Amino acid sequence: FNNGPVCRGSSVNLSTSFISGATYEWYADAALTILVATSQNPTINNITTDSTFYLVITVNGCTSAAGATTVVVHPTPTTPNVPSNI
Amino acid sequence: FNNGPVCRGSSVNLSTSFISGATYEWYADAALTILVATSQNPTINNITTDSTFYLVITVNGCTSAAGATTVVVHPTPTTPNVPSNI
Repeated sequence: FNNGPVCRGSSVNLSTSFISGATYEWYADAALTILVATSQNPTINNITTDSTFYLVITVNGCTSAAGATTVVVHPTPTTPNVPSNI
Repeated sequence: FNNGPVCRGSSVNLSTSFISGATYEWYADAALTILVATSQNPTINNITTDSTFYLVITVNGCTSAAGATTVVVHPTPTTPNVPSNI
């Protein structure tokens, strides 16, 4: 689970349930090659574009299929309307 | 894992996963000669240049190969543009 829409440049508090006997590993890559965190509820910083995360749980030596979420970054609001030169 | 880019002169909150039965040792030297901390999540102060840290875990008397991270210090921002003498 993500922390809702993320304003561009901000942070994500990712979260999972607690599994006894588990080691948690988080990956940026779907191929599980790029590791971003090793904790139950990591914080990922500077998210500017939509990006996904993969979660692998190792329990008593065996590994689960990666779970996953999607972090959606709100749109950049409209440039405001200001009068012509004075 | 480091705490992101570190503004020159500031601090780093280093972190690792938790290992039952482990003693944690952190080293500044790659040769594991200079010891900076003995804790799971130490704070290292006054980092001014890019510098690396090595992590050794001792479990039930046996020692792991050191893991490692890199602390990258942001650039010093540009000196601002101010008008000529008035």
